[PDB]
Amino acid sequence: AMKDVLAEYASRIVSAEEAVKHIKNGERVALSHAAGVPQSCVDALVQQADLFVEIYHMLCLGEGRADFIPVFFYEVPSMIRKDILHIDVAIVQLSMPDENGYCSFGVSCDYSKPAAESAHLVIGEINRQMPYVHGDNLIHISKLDYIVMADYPIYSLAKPKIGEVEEAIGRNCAELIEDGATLQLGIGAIPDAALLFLKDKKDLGIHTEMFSDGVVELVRSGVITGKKKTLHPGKMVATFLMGSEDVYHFIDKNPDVELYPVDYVNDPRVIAQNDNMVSINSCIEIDLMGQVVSECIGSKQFSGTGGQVDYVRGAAWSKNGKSIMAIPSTAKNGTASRIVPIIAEGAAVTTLRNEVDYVVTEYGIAQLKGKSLRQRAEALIAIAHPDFREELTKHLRKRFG
Amino acid sequence: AMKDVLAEYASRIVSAEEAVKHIKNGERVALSHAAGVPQSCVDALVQQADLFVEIYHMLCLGEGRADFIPVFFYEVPSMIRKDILHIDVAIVQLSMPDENGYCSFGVSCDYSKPAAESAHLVIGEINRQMPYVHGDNLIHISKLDYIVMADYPIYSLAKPKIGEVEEAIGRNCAELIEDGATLQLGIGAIPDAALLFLKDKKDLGIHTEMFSDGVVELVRSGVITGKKKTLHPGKMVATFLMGSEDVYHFIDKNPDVELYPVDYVNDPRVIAQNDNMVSINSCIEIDLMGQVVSECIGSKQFSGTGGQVDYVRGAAWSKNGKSIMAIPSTAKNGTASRIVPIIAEGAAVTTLRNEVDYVVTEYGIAQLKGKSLRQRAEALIAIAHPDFREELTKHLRKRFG
Ligand SMILES: [Cl-]
Ligand SMILES: [Cl-]
Ligand SMILES: [Cl-]
Ligand SMILES: [Cl-]
Repeated sequence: AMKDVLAEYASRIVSAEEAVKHIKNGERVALSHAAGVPQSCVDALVQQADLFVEIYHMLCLGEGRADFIPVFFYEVPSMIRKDILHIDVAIVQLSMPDENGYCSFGVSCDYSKPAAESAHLVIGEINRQMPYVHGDNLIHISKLDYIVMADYPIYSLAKPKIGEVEEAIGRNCAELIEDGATLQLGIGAIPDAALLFLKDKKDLGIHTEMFSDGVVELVRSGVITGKKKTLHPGKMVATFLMGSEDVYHFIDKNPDVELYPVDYVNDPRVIAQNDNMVSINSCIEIDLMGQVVSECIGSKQFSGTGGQVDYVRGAAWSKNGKSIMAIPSTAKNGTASRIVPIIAEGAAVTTLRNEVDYVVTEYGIAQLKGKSLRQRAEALIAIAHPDFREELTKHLRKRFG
Repeated sequence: AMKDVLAEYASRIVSAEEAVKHIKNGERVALSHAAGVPQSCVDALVQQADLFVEIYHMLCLGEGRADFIPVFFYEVPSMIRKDILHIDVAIVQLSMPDENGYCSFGVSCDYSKPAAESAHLVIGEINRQMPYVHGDNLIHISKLDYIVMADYPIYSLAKPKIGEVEEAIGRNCAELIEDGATLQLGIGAIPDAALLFLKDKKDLGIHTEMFSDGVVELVRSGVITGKKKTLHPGKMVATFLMGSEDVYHFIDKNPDVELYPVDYVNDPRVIAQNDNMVSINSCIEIDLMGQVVSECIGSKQFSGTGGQVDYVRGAAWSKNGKSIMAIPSTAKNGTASRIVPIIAEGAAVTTLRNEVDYVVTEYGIAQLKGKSLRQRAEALIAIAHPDFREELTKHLRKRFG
């Protein structure tokens, strides 16, 4: 008779409902990030919602405030370890244990692993369909106070339609990426469009907050080799992953994919050790001085980690590093400009005017570093939508004659 | 007959008027920073102003915009070396050459030295009264295209009156400084008041953008020894200096004082190598989320380097590091609050809400790191002036109920 691989752990295996029962009112509960959200325990949570608690997450709910905690993404794990951001309960989704009793955090390492390593109570949701992902991404099963068994497809993303605006942006981004570059970029039409114009590039590498289908396609086609990387050569390094079922199969037990916790991956000093960084991110608006506002609302994005500034700062120390803010020139169905004379009332600046590098729209490329305020205004106006250039120019004139 | 110590260089020695004559229209001219501004050449410049040119400086003229170039202070030298910020002419004030033909940049190393090492044309203003200051702060006299001799007291500062608001702030700052701390702080009533409450501290060290009379007083009294520093032990490290004639005598040929260029001193990665950093800076306003606006206008300050964020970021990586934004709770003769519901229209954020640490007023201390937006608002309100708390609270309520 074959081995019952769950046998030894039977004592701690409980239903989702039984597990979440041990959360207490007023506690902060951290969940595995993004695609690795523990679906069975979350369902049990809403079921007992009546009785209950603060959920700590980094998602844009209603895309893609009182309790929001501004923090740099790379700083979250130390803040957790120092009890500055206290987590009473970590509900993490995990892969099946290996022979040594280690489970992988699969597609969600990020702060999810640090949370599990620090929380007073740890619930591990072991999903047969959570892939086993390499890197510093394991936890021994003995650390789990409760184990909830599951079998369900993790959250996936379909790739969005690329329009001609996104195509134009992508093509401009590709222009800035030379052979051997190490990339950080996200998901959505813009980054996908950028990757589509990289098929002629050679030996690109990945050191990124996350990647998805578009990156894997360039691995399979031989463009992204990691072969010229100066840190973790030959490896795709990330802190979390999300994409199609195909991405999740490609990464499963794939030693060329390594996840590490966010305090490693997103640390500007670690990012900087990768030569030729090109970081690509989007934002909601940028003012004529170069201040960048990037928030969940308006983003049309599932993950709101605020991790982009980590990469702007890391790229700035990378040998021949570049960061790009790649955005549609307009918003709200073309009725609003993302290049604004003044940021919106009460908006939170997320990347400082003193650190912004390249800005890219469908109308072209601006490099702001080293430009005066006049020069910056003029440079951004030329890549703004034509319908907004007149009003932007008059603010320019009011300010600088 | 004794040696004419100028003799060998006679060929390049010219009047101030003759020297500046070789600047050409449309050129960018960099001047030694702050107290080391080359006074003779500047006078000659205004005299020929008729014929003439962009002066690159980091001063707040009319305290203590089109051509302003937003940049992190520590990044300026590389931007100069990469011709991203091109300097056609460097007019630097220097000490008399030593026996080896090396002049010191005296009290202005900062970007002044990097400018002199990169500019197409270099005018050295050798002042008998510019002190010889140690550190990476020399240039061989053969690099000077013209030499202008001078003998005049460099710009000095009188220490300002400390009021009870400043005293209260200083006392709160001192509370946050433990024995063995390495300090960065500026000039003005607030930092002076802070230093006045540090007389009972032991083995403090200095790694600072600049220092002045207040720091030297604590050296002379045995509090600031540098003895517990983990970088440059026993030394006061800075990038520029300004104070009374007394400070300038104390530093002259004093090997315990070392200046280095700003790309060394202000680099967050170098700052971070000093354990127990305490960085103290002021700003114009801070909003209820923690965004910090610090500009020249309203600052009542001579130097507008924007260097403070370098130290917020460096302190964040220092072992047990702290940064403090120390400000009067009010402005404009008590008619305005520096703790605001929303930053001023068009204001430039200089330190991100995600990185602010401590905020200190005459009404107390707030630590914002790890606090939610609600918690941050409440924490800042409690240290706002009582006359503004009601209106701040109603914005709090409109936002978070
Ligand atoms: Cl830590
Ligand atoms: Cl121009
Ligand atoms: Cl350099
Ligand atoms: Cl509270």
